[PDB]
Amino acid sequence: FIVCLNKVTKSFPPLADRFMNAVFFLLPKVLKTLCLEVVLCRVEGMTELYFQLKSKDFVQVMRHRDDERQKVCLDIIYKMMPKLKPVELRELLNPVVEFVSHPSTTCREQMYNILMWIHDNYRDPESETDNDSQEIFKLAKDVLIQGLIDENPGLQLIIRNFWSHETRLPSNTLDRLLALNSLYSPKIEVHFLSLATNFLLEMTSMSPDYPNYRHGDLPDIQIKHSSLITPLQAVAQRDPIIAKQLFSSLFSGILKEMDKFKTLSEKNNITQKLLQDFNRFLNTTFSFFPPFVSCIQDISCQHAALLSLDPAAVSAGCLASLQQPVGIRLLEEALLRLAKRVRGKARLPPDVLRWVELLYRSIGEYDVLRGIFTSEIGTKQITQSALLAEARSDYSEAAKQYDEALNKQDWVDGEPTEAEKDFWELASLDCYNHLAEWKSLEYCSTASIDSENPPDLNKIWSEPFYQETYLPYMIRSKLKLLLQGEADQSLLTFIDKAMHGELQKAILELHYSQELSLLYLLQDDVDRAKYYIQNGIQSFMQNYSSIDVLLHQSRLTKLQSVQALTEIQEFISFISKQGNLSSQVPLKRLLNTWTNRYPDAKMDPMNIWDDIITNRCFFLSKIEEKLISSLIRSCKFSMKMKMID
Repeated sequence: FIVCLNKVTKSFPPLADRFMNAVFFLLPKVLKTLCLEVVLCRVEGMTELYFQLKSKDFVQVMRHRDDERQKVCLDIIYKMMPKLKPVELRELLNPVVEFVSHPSTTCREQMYNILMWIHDNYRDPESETDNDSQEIFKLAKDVLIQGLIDENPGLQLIIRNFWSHETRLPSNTLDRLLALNSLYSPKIEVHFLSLATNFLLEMTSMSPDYPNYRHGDLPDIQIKHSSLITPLQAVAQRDPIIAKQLFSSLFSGILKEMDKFKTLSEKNNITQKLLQDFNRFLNTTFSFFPPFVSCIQDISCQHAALLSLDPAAVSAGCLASLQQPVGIRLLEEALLRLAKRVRGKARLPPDVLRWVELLYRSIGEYDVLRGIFTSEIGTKQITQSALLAEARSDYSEAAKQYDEALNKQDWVDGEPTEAEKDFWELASLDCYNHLAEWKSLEYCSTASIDSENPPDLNKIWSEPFYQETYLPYMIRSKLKLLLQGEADQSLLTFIDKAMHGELQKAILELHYSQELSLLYLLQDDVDRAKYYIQNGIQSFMQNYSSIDVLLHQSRLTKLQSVQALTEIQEFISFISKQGNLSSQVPLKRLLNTWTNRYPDAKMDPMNIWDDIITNRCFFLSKIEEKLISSLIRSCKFSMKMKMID
């Protein structure tokens, strides 16, 4: 009877109250098809009073339908817009933001335009009547910007774009310049550079966009050819990535007029605000910085007060892949050219910028000490060890006693060393054993928490300030107690925290996966060893995003990565069918592998070449127990003798 009670609605004199019990008890009930009929019926029996019943069973079923036909219910809410309540808006605005990932895009044209109504209507003079209802206004603009681009219809773009235009962006230019930066920051999504271009080129600086063989381009090589080179720009720009050109090529065409006309006082206050918007990039897209083109373009402002601690071009600049000399450029001259006003910090990020590509440590070193420290005895004892290169001897004895003796001397330099050397020595405290592991190292790093062994402050240490840096150091010390017998430490603490931390901590820190592939050789399981290893190669793929002063960057990043990862894929690939096959029938086949492993040469560098010499010896022992013996002994005697001489 109701599916007929809809046809009389195709005309428009039904009473949505004469059958409101009906518009409800059928919603439970094919199930859904029946209900949707009754939804569209309610819309012309709508513009009424009371939402007590409807609101209870609406937001329940809106999300329930991945079905798109019974999703035009979204357009239907639009008549529920005028009849509105502040907090009742909050609970219901929750489905509309969700409607961004479903396939039909029919309701998006309403998902967003209802927010348009709820944006232009809620523009109050910031009366701030409700602290909760103001969460709407911001929560609304988040959909407005997450949806500006990325949808096949370019019209969703123009219609929104033209709406960040009509009464929003000011008809002024420089003012349309202040405002745009307020809009960019919230973006935690790539692109939008194209939006800078389209925004500022169409406008030009006037309501309009342009105000003015051998017979064609010779009479007018001026007025005609300017309006046309103009658009052929911005279009060729959303297609690729390198349009960074214009923005600096706009920031002067920004900076310049702000100089000969308007007072200095305000422009200073305005640009100090810019800092704040840029600091705000380093928190929202903080470590969401693969494009690099977002990062460099901004630090390339090249203005007087561009200095920021820039600790987020430290860590998230590591994702940026960009040796930036910006933090050094101001300290040279612009910032303070006129030990107190010397940058209480901005001198140290130049370290961790010539430190993240460990080459660098030598142009780091000379600038490290005698540069800024003033310990004299600590310098000439640590410096004169980098020259000896025998620091594994000369430095550690000329270093540990500064902390163990509690500054027995006057140590009038041990007091400024406190706010410093406590961190230089922290650099040295692992530097001392370049390698060799030892239980001395595993207690070196771990000694930064409680005196008794503290596993909580370890997992904690990833959370707060610092400490996270020496994270991988403690885990190389696995190697030495990976030689020993007691497989208790680390694994008992860390393979469990990876399960608890998988949702946020483990997989975000499981970038460093070579290690990963190594503990799996304790418990006889290859599959995940391979998985996490293959993610390993294909990440290192990306760190190969650097060819300028390559030879430092590369020699490091290549010469070891592709050297461990092979001597494992080899070991894995070989051991299964090959290992099983070889062990079972031919001893000689096993030898065959050895004369591929003797003429494997080493780069001048130490470390990993030295480092993989553990790999081959666990590859040995892990198969000496899964499986003649004299031959194996000879190989051990041999392989053992090479990596000693």
